[PDB]
Amino acid sequence: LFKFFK
Amino acid sequence: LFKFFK
Amino acid sequence: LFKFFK
Amino acid sequence: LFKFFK
Amino acid sequence: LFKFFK
Amino acid sequence: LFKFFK
Amino acid sequence: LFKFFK
Amino acid sequence: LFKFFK
Amino acid sequence: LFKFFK
Amino acid sequence: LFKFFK
Amino acid sequence: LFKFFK
Amino acid sequence: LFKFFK
Amino acid sequence: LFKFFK
Amino acid sequence: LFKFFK
Amino acid sequence: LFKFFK
Amino acid sequence: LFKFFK
Amino acid sequence: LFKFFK
Amino acid sequence: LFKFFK
Amino acid sequence: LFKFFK
Amino acid sequence: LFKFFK
Amino acid sequence: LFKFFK
Amino acid sequence: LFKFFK
Amino acid sequence: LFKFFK
Amino acid sequence: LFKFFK
Amino acid sequence: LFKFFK
Amino acid sequence: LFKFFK
Amino acid sequence: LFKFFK
Amino acid sequence: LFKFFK
Amino acid sequence: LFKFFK
Amino acid sequence: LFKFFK
Amino acid sequence: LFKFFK
Amino acid sequence: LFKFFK
Amino acid sequence: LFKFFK
Amino acid sequence: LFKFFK
Amino acid sequence: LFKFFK
Amino acid sequence: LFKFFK
Ligand code: NA
Ligand code: NA
Ligand code: NA
Ligand code: NA
Ligand code: NA
Ligand code: NA
Ligand code: NA
Ligand code: NA
Ligand code: NA
Ligand code: NA
Ligand code: NA
Ligand code: NA
Ligand code: NA
Ligand code: NA
Ligand code: NA
Ligand code: NA
Ligand code: NA
Ligand code: NA
Repeated sequence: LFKFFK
Repeated sequence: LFKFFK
Repeated sequence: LFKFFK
Repeated sequence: LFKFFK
Repeated sequence: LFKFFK
Repeated sequence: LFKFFK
Repeated sequence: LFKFFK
Repeated sequence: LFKFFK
Repeated sequence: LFKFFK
Repeated sequence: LFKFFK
Repeated sequence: LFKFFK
Repeated sequence: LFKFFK
Repeated sequence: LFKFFK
Repeated sequence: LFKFFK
Repeated sequence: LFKFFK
Repeated sequence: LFKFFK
Repeated sequence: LFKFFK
Repeated sequence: LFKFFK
Repeated sequence: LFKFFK
Repeated sequence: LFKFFK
Repeated sequence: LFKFFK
Repeated sequence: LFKFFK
Repeated sequence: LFKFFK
Repeated sequence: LFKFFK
Repeated sequence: LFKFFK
Repeated sequence: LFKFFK
Repeated sequence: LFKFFK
Repeated sequence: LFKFFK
Repeated sequence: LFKFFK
Repeated sequence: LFKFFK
Repeated sequence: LFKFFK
Repeated sequence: LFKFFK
Repeated sequence: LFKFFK
Repeated sequence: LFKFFK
Repeated sequence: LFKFFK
Repeated sequence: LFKFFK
C-alpha cells in the first residue's frame, strides 16, 4: 500500500 | 500537483 | 487512484 | 487549468 | 474524469 | 474561453 | 461537454 | 461574438 | 448549439 | 448586422 | 513524498 | 512487515 | 526512513 | 525475530 | 539500529 | 538462545 | 551487544 | 551450560 | 451553411 | 485558433 | 464540426 | 498546448 | 477528441 | 511534463 | 490516456 | 524521479 | 503503471 | 536509494 | 516491486 | 549497509 | 529479502 | 562484524 | 542466517 | 575472539 | 555454532 | 588460554 504526492 | 494512492 | 491538477 | 481524477 | 478550462 | 468536461 | 465563446 | 455549446 | 452575431 | 442561431 | 507499507 | 517513507 | 520487522 | 530501522 | 533475537 | 543489537 | 546462552 | 556476553 | 474561422 | 462549420 | 487549438 | 475537435 | 500537453 | 488524450 | 513524468 | 501512466 | 526512483 | 514500481 | 539500498 | 527487496 | 552487513 | 540475511 | 565475529 | 553463526 | 578463544 | 566450541 502506498501514498504518493508530487 | 499529483496525489496517487494504490 | 489519483488526482491530478495542472 | 486542468483537474483530472481517475 | 476531468475538467479543462482555457 | 473554453470549458470542457469529460 | 463543453462551452466555447469567442 | 460566438457562443457554442456541445 | 450556437449563437453567432456579427 | 447579423444574428444567427443554429 | 512517498509512504509505502507492505 | 515494513514501513517506508521518502 | 524505514522500519522493518520480520 | 528482528527489528530493523534505518 | 537492529535488534535480533533467536 | 541469544540477543543481538547493533 | 550480544548475549548468548546455551 | 554457559553464558556469553560481548 | 456557415464557415467561421477566428 | 479555430475553425467552425455548420 | 469544430477544431480548436490553443 | 492542446487540440480540440468536436 | 482532445490532446493536451503541458 | 505530461500528455493527456481524451 | 495520460503520461506524466516529473 | 517518476513516470506515471494511466 | 508507476516507476519511481529516489 | 530505491526503485519502486507499481 | 521495491529495491532499497542504504 | 543493506539491500532490501520487496 | 534483506541482506545487512555492519 | 556481521552479516545478516533474511 | 547470521554470522558474527568479534 | 569468537565466531558465531545462527 | 560458536567458537571462542581467549 | 582456552578454546571453547558449542
Ligand atoms: Na492506500
Ligand atoms: Na479519485
Ligand atoms: Na467531469
Ligand atoms: Na454543454
Ligand atoms: Na441556439
Ligand atoms: Na505494515
Ligand atoms: Na518482530
Ligand atoms: Na531469545
Ligand atoms: Na544457560
Ligand atoms: Na484559423
Ligand atoms: Na497547439
Ligand atoms: Na510535454
Ligand atoms: Na522522469
Ligand atoms: Na535510484
Ligand atoms: Na548498499
Ligand atoms: Na561485514
Ligand atoms: Na574473530
Ligand atoms: Na587461545
